[PDB]
Amino acid sequence: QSPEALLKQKLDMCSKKGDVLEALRLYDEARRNGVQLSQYHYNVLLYVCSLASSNPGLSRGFDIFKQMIVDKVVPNEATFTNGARLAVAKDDPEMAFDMVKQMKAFGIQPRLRSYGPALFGFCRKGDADKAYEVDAHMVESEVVPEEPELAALLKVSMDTKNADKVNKTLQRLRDLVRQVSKSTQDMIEEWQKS
RNA sequence: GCGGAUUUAGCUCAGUUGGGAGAGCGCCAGACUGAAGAUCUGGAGGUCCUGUGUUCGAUCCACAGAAUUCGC
Repeated sequence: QSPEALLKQKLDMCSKKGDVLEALRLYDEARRNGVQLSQYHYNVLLYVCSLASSNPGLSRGFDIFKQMIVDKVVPNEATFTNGARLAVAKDDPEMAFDMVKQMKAFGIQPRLRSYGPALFGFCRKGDADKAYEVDAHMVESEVVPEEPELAALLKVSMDTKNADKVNKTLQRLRDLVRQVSKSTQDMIEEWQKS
């Protein structure tokens, strides 16, 4: 059995269990012995570093990120997605938005889960103008949102007293999801009677 | 036309709360035997039907299509 295969199996259990420390240790042990690190290994690595709840692997996540580009292993879509999760954990939604701008330069098509960290991060910060900048990027990427993303765009426009954006974000909300969750449903009728 | 079931090795089929899937038979070799069956050991053998998705990761989860099949 190859040491590169042995590394993947035990890295798999790290992501299954959440063992950030064993993932970080297995990676340095694999790097000391010159084990070839795959794109699969790096993304499982950046995944456990991006898990949120304080994290030890939060600061290491970018050290590992810088190592794969200098190792010149080709990134995936999950690479910049998990990289964007790292950026928003350090309270930098602009960087998470910069990660989804880089993937398009590599010919990588973003998915809905790629815009999550930047969109939700900009909405928590309150900056609606940057939230719309993310949403505009999605519609140009032909990535259609769903209720968590649309309700986030809904609230931030209500929080900034932006009645026009509330109306046409609600429009798309009415064509995309038919059964709206209770949390978002109450949010809409509170603003409609206000 | 409608609804359900099935799709995994050359054949019959397992396996399931997701992290390189096996069995039985067959095929080839070993072993054994004068020789052969049998018994036993090993090996080769896969687009896990197709597309789109969810996921860090899909044979397994979602949707659609195709084929097979049962009832209307």
